[PDB]
Amino acid sequence: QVFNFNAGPSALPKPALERAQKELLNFNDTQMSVMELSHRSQSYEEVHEQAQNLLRELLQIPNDYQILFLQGGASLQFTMLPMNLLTKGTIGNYVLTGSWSEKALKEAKLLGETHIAASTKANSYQSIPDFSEFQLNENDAYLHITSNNTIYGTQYQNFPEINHAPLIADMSSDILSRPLKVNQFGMIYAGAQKNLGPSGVTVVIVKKDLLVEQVPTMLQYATHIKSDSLYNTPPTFSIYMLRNVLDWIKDLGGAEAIAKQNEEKAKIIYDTIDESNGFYVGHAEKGSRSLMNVTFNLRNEELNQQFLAKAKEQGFVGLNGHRSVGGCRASIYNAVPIDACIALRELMIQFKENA
Amino acid sequence: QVFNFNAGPSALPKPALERAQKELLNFNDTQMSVMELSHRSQSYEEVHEQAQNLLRELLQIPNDYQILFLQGGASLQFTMLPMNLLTKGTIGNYVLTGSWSEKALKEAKLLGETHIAASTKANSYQSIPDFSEFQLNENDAYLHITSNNTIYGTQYQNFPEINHAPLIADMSSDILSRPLKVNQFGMIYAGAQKNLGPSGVTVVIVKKDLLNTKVEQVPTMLQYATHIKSDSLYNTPPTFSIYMLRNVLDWIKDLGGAEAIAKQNEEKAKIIYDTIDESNGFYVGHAEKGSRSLMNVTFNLRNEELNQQFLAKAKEQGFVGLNGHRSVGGCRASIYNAVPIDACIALRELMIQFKENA
Ligand SMILES: *Cc1c(COP(=O)(O)O)cnc(C)c1O
Ligand SMILES: *Cc1c(COP(=O)(O)O)cnc(C)c1O
Ligand SMILES: [Cl-]
Ligand SMILES: [Cl-]
Ligand SMILES: [Cl-]
Ligand SMILES: [Cl-]
Ligand SMILES: [Mg+2]
Ligand SMILES: [Mg+2]
Ligand SMILES: [Mg+2]
Ligand SMILES: [Mg+2]
Ligand SMILES: [Mg+2]
Repeated sequence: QVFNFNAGPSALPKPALERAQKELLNFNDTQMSVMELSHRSQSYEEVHEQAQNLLRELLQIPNDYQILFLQGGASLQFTMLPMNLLTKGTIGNYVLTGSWSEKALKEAKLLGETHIAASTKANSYQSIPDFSEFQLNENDAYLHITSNNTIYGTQYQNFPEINHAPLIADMSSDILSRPLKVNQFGMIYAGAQKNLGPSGVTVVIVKKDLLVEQVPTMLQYATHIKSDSLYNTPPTFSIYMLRNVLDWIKDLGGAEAIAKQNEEKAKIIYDTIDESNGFYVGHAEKGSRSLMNVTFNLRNEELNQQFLAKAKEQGFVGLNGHRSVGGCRASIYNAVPIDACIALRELMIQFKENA
Repeated sequence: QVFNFNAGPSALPKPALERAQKELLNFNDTQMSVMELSHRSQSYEEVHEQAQNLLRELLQIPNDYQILFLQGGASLQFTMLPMNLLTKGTIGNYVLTGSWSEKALKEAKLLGETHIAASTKANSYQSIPDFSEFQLNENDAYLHITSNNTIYGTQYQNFPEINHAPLIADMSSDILSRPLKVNQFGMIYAGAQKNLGPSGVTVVIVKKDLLNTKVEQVPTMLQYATHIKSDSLYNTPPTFSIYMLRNVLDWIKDLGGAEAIAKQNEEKAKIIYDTIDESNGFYVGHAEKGSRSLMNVTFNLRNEELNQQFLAKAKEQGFVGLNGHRSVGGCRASIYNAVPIDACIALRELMIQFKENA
């Protein structure tokens, strides 16, 4: 028995992997792997387009947005965004809700004026700040948020109505885990390796008209928009796998259906914490609790380590919290099945009963 | 019948793919795919390290060089190289031997002073210029070359001895197709998808002391130092692509390494160039003979109607990828390491029959 709670890269749907295995040597009767196709072939172009189409359908992405498939991870987006939009006399305004927010802010500071609209850093990122607290500037280039704060286990329940500058979100750890109103954003980005696919491709959803002389060709959004993410060779297998994952989400009923599964998964772990009479304590304020990364600790470090060691012995993978914060983190992205969360509960109850 | 002459991504050695298929769901007894593992797991770390160690052994990479695995393609390297080394007061000096050379130069121009050391552009890139032609500057930041000019079908036979600045090479389409004296270079880069397997990873072989220092003003992800210090694990790497690279490198080693693959590549290139040369001008190769690539064989028939008819027949007969690059037309047989010799035999037979029946 293995239970895959890895935080990134992460569990993928079994049907998507089984499909990939079956046709790894002979894709679509071509007698070649999808990995052996030219990216300028109709065979590959169909897959590329179908990944975009499924994202568009599943997230209900309006026609005035384009869907980009880029290399470099979300971390490259931390610099590519200000490189394109943080122009002279404008401000890259950030809401800090965890360490990933901080890493994005850091890259903008190298390129122009920045600002902190709001922050829960002083309280160790236990919550999402009230939107009424945001400090906005007329010359903001954008307002950047982190929808799901992967290390801290907090998540935006809803998104602010921002009209003075585009809203930009790092959705790496919760994209397509629930329906979204894409019209609230100027740009959304996410490495694929938590909810959408394997590592090596980054999805960027951008309002077309939003997006640069002096910027290197590969680092302009415009390059990729105009070329439909085929300016240079894309990560063809990663985009194929993304397509397979998106087919799986569609087959189960789409974003509302996966949201219901993810809410049940999270409920199992949070009820276990809440009913534990303080033996397990979550990091996040209840009102900010993530459905994607559940962070918690036991009453002392010795017990934390004992629990994590027992989990590892019993086949659980990935539960150690991020190094920077310690404790435990159960990552329960889309393809983590409910039975793994049940198994984690049962382990948690047995461990407490035998403590 | 399928014959895969795709130019990028391209044929993989079947055992690398069969290995990946077999263990796609349960890698190293973990009951997870390599695609589902942490990059900090022992199972992945072993793959990441073995890929480096296989490249090191196969190319005889000295210990003062590091192997980086980066995202972004060779195209991102066209900007990352000048961003890190083209400093104020210095020149990015380029040898133009094809379109990919031009694309690299274009990115440097956005960032600093550039120069053209030598060029065969005026003659449509039929050859590699003689090294005696190279115009060097005392303030060169580097001299950049393209070892195999993938669109034009020409290739360096050997490499210049440069002492005034580091020699940098885009080796995307011929890396590890033959032995290489890595110590001639300050940096070598290659998208993996021509001769080393997967798209989505770029191999960068760097002389550590040339590039391990922070570069003021350059974004974290775009500094070589970031990736050198973190062993290409600064952010999440393209784990499946690096895994597949490992599998391809295991295959190259198994077949006898760089020396053995060179022998194989020379043989299968000769099959196609002999067909051209014995065709009494029915097929005309683009490259001058002294510069002919072992990796991309470029040619035309006597007019565009015949080119179209040949390519249409090829496709009907199961050949994939023979259309020349859009920018130049004609035909291009890409014959990277993993293209089997019997595909080259089949192409010869197609070419002879088409000639005879024309
Ligand atoms: C996973 C993660 C990242 C880092 O992504 P890379 O692809 O490794 O650069 C960035 N932001 C958030 C919120 C993450 O969860
Ligand atoms: C394939 C190729 C490139 C482009 O590589 P990408 O990974 O698509 O950016 C650059 N240089 C040469 C010589 C090539 O053959
Ligand atoms: Cl975080
Ligand atoms: Cl994280
Ligand atoms: Cl070229
Ligand atoms: Cl090419
Ligand atoms: Mg918290
Ligand atoms: Mg379906
Ligand atoms: Mg209850
Ligand atoms: Mg071996
Ligand atoms: Mg055969």
